[PDB]
Amino acid sequence: AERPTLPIPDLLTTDARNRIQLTIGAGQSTFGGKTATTWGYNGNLLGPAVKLQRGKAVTVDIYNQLTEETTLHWHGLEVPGEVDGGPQGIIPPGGKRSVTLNVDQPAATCWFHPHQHGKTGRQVAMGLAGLVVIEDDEILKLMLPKQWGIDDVPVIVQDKKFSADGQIDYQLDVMTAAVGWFGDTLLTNGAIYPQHAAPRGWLRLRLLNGCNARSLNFATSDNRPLYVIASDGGLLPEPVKVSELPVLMGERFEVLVEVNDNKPFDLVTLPVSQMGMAIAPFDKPHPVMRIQPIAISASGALPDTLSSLPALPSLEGLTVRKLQLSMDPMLDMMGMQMLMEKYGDQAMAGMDHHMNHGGKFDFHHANKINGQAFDMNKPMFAAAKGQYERWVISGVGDMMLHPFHIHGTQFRILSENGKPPAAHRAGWKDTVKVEGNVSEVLVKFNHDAPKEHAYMAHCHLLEHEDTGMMLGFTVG
Ligand SMILES: [Cu+2]
Ligand SMILES: [Cu+2]
Ligand SMILES: [Cu+2]
Ligand SMILES: [Cu+2]
Repeated sequence: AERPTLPIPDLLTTDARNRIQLTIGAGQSTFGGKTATTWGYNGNLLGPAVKLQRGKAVTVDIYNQLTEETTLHWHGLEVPGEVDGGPQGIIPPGGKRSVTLNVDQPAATCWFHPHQHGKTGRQVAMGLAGLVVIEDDEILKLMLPKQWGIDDVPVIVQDKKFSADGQIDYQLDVMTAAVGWFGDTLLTNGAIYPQHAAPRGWLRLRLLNGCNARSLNFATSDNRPLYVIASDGGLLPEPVKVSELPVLMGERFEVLVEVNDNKPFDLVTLPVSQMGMAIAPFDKPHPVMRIQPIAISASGALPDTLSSLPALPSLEGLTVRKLQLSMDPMLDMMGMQMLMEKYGDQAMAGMDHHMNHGGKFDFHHANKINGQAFDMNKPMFAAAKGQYERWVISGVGDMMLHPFHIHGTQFRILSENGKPPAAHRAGWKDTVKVEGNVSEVLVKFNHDAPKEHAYMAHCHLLEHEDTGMMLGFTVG
């Protein structure tokens, strides 16, 4: 049979009352011909792309039609804590919450997802994620590929696994609390190995790693390069040519790739050096989508310059914050042992060369920052507003992968896991790799966040977050 076409999320803008309506609900999807219960925003799975303009406010009405509580966070958007949608931003089942977003950051591809306390991994795994397209006056002048669903397309890449009855097989247990929830099936905007018909010339892909725990590494099947034009928080100063593009959980990159007549190619993901993630079929390059060239000229450009990136400022005298990530050694050892017993040596491929003892020993609070599993009631510190700070995040002490995300900002990486950042990671980022080593970022918070609606800082390996690897902080 033919490949399904790549689903394209609807690009949503405000009504005359300046409102966007998002309904959160459950329905059915089909994978490999089997029905599964799934959750979506304005539909059964995944979500729309909300279009925002810098300097304009919009109001979002969010209707929770689930039978459990949820929250809605705008990952990558710089907004006050009151509308950030972290764990404190509860929307009761059957209820509605509205937020007004005053967009004040450069053009970028952001996304939105639940942030329910202790349950974010399950709610994302069940289907909830959407996109945010921010535009500003600067990016349209570049004449990039811009026809949504034709030469400008979002690519949300996620793994799942399913039980024999067809349902999503999600569990937060001792194994996944240590190494993450991952599966054997790869979805691309919700579809298994779709094709996308693209015109001849440049194709813009807005890539999102929407996996709970799996890192990805994009490349093309015939080794044509990818031209990175933007990261999490917006355009790079100029395109950066790469042959492969690692993408951590929750990160976005936009790339341009050439489309030539008569030569279809796949976007693929290459095996990564992360525990658990190279089990067949991920032990080999895995297709993500087929690009099918169409003999119609694409009008988009790849300009030599994209934007102006300001210099880093002097670092002397800035507040330095230490964030020590950690995992309880016993539950790290027990979850890694369960991974190895289940899959054997292949669970470490590509890597470098039972009774109840009480609540003190519960894996649900085994992962921590600065010695503390996430306490919704006690922000760990008060950060300055309108001030640059240097945050130092260490994963020394274990070897798991921790893509560390800070709400309320787009930062600059100074050191990524002990090395200067790669050029395409040197611009605006909301995520930094921490793995066995130390990262340092330069952050500034432009908006307030009070104790009652604090900003989160956390590992974006969702099962780590849900079992304590998160802190709250206030601003202002
Ligand atoms: Cu976020
Ligand atoms: Cu996030
Ligand atoms: Cu982590
Ligand atoms: Cu978050």
